[PDB]
Amino acid sequence: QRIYSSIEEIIQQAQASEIGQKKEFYVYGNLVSIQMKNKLYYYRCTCQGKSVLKYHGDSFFCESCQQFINPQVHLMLRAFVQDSTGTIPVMIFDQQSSQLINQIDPSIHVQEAGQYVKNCIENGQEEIIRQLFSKLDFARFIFEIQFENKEIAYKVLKIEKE
Ligand SMILES: [Zn+2]
Repeated sequence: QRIYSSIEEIIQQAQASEIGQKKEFYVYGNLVSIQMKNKLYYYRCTCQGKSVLKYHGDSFFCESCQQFINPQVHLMLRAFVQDSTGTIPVMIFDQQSSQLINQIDPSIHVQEAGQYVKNCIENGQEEIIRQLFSKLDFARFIFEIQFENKEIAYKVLKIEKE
């Protein structure tokens, strides 16, 4: 059976941990404030590399597989997760970001969520995306969350709306 943990507890286990350490928890609560200040989307390679340089003339070079490639556009979101007991900043990556977008606008397939966001933002439709992110404000989910010493960074591994 699944055992949930309060944000309060997670934070204190985090404070009391060594550098390389990582732990996963199941959390219940809501999403607050998807952040629109930073770059929402990034170019990624099929080699699981985020390290992708954009060259002139529609070229992209992957630092990992060390070659020019044709990248995908992936969502990387930063938000706050909040239960009755606490609040934390988390990073949500493409599988889960895309899943959220798709869940508010099911016309947008997970596969294309990043591109959708990029095309809107870069062509004067940022508002349309702000709107989108707002409808998630205070929506409740069950998350699987992971922390790690580096600061303590928290990442969403999994999301389910219930
Ligand atoms: Zn690569």
